[PDB]
Amino acid sequence: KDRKILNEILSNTINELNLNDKKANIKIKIKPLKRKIASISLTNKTIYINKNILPYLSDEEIRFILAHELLHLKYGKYHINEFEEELLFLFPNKEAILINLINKLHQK
Amino acid sequence: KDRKILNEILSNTINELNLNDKKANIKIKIKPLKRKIASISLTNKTIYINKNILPYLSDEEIRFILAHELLHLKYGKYHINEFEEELLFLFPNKEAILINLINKLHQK
Amino acid sequence: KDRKILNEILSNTINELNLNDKKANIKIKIKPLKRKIASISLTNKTIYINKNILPYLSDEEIRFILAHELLHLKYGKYHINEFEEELLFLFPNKEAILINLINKLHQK
Amino acid sequence: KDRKILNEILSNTINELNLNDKKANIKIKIKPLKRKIASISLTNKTIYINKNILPYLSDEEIRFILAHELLHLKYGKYHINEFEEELLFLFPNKEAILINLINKLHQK
Ligand code: NA
Ligand code: NA
Ligand code: NA
Ligand code: NA
Ligand SMILES: [Zn+2]
Ligand SMILES: [Zn+2]
Ligand SMILES: [Zn+2]
Ligand SMILES: [Zn+2]
Repeated sequence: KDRKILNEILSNTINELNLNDKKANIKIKIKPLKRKIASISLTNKTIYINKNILPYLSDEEIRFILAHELLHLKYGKYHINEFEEELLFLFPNKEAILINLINKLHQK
Repeated sequence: KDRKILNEILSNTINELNLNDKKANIKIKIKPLKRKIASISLTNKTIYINKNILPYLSDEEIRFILAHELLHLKYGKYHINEFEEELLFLFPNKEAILINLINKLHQK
Repeated sequence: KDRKILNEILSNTINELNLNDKKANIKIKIKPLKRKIASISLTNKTIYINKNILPYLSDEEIRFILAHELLHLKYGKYHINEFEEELLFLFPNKEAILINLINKLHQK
Repeated sequence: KDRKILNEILSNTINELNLNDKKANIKIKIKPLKRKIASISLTNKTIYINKNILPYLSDEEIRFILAHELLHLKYGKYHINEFEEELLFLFPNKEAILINLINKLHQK
């Protein structure tokens, strides 16, 4: 079957969120995943949808899954591993936001 | 202090996601919250930001928090409680999406 | 088929965690669930496992699912709804723990 | 101050869950953490509690945090990275359990 409908979801969701030139050039690819629905690969600059889940997802479900992944991509940052001497990309979460807040209160 | 900057985040994030007329008319209000950063009240048609957290959040943090809440609002649905004889609004999550999939496989 | 093996998991997991007399008297019941694997009903004092998921779960999976639910039951508390004039049971989470911390810093 | 009360929580929580000889020999250490409350290090065989959070946590909070981490440790497994030619430890979650279920339905 065709994945023409999938590249259209990706593109109009990329535009909606207003992704910067670097994060905006991301392709979509159907591949079997061991333990997730979707997965972002920053080295490949692609998002993978689980080959086995996609045939059962509704249009609304796919649109939500993708917009949710890409939102976390949009507000993610790069950090230095130091020990591994490697660049590491970290996605945001409420625990990270709240721990940092309290941490900053304790520097005072 | 002024919350003029907060209503501007809300409005341009509402437009970005393309919220329908009903979900789009949502106001923002600073109020103390017992156990959350933000909280949507569908009867009041307002989103509350924790009075105590907001002074420490960055512009990027607020933009992400709000866009995350509103995304879950956008793809949420109403369901009948039956027992309580009341309307109930349910937000999406990966467990709900995957349980329904398997459930649908078992009707066959 | 028999659910004799299921009541044995429940009982030895209840004992392991050391649940108090009130929370300890909880029965287990196989029932179809709309959007979850397991679900605790405090009025019925029972835990429901999704009829459609259970045939595919391993022994280790069931043991983990149950121990995870019962742990959140063990450290949960009752709170007054005030508006609804009803008792409400709230399960713990990292957001609830961290929001309360910061809230307590702002009373000073 | 003393961390004698912390090693007592760890030990009786290790015994309660019935951790196997390998996972059971785990020490506890107070250290500042960038974005988490607690963190398990399998190479160091230690659990770290955030230096800045711990002074504000209640006895019940600490007991729950630790029992929650150690439960996910207990039902975690090792997997081969293949590409990195390294051993990787993976903690359980409902998405991993449900994705695997559907994946197994598609091998048929
Ligand atoms: Na655009
Ligand atoms: Na618009
Ligand atoms: Na006992
Ligand atoms: Na023991
Ligand atoms: Zn999220
Ligand atoms: Zn979410
Ligand atoms: Zn949990
Ligand atoms: Zn968990």
